[PDB]
Amino acid sequence: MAPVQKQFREFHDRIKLAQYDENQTLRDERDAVLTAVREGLKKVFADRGEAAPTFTPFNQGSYAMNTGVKPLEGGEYDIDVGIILNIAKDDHDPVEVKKWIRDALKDYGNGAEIRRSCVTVFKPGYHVDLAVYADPELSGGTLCIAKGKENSGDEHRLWQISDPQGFQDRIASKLSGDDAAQFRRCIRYLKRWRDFRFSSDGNAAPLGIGLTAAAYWWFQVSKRTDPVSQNVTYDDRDALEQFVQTMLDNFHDTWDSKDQRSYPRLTVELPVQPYNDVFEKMTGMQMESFKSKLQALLNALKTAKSRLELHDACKALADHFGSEFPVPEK
Ligand SMILES: Nc1ccn([C@@H]2O[C@H](COP(=O)(O)OP(=O)(O)OP(=O)(O)O)[C@@H](O)[C@H]2O)c(=O)n1
Ligand SMILES: [Mn+2]
Ligand SMILES: [Mn+2]
Repeated sequence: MAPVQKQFREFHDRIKLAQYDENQTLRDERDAVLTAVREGLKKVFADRGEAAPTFTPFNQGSYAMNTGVKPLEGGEYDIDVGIILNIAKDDHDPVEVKKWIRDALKDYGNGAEIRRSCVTVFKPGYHVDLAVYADPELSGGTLCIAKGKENSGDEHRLWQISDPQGFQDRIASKLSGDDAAQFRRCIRYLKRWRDFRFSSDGNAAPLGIGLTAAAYWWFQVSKRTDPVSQNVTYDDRDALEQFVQTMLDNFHDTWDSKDQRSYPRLTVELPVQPYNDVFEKMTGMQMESFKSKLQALLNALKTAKSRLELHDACKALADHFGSEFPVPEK
């Protein structure tokens, strides 16, 4: 066994959250919101003189991709779902259409908010992010998401080409079997690191989709095949070291004319439509802090290879992964 592998696998077992297909609670919470939308849409379309448009829901996000983590105490579950409205995008304003969904959910939980890229509804200990799409078959064969806020300019409210099922396929398909299992474990490790070390400043935290897209570009398996048994062992500490170092290598000093200084920026393009940099909203100063903390994590991963005393190696890692990283007693 690779150094600290037992402790990484135990850490994974503590942080992992069962995916939608294995998680009745999440399916029930998802479905309760989809039912509230269907009921709520009846009221909204009561004064329009026609039936509410129908929609086709689909699972999105980490709970669809088997990369979900449990929140830390006081954190929330992030239930991501897509709804494809039986509407032509050319007939409707994208913020108009998100208002249907917001109004439908007005009285559900702690209420609902139009965000740039979804309508979010709040419950105790979880939120549900509904991504709202027009029907491809009515919208020129394209799947487009409703972008813009109520307080957005005409240029910022748009139906944007989006490929959530292609992204989910690219994550599922990069690797297979226990190689793909290591890939998903390493995405989860970085999400717990994110939640433990980016808790001061929420909006500074690297988005889950960005960490996932970074792993899609740059993750490499680390494993060994025993020359006698051909038994395979994985080295999650090494896989994370190489991945973290590769991320650090892709930061680029980027001049900002407004501030008259450079900030180190990591660009991570989605590998499907709309091919945007998913880290674009992070400020330069937040990027600088992200790089510094990633470098500190790299240095701890290297320390965990050298310590020899298992307690010391694991303590170095728990300083970046938090209190659920197992630290054996010396
Ligand atoms: N090609 C695209 C474009 C956008 N998204 C959006 O990305 C959302 C998920 O983003 P986020 O919640 O940050 O990522 P997760 O992988 O769910 O990470 P976490 O576990 O941290 O929530 C999805 O619901 C979807 O709307 C996507 O999945 N695929
Ligand atoms: Mn999510
Ligand atoms: Mn979300």
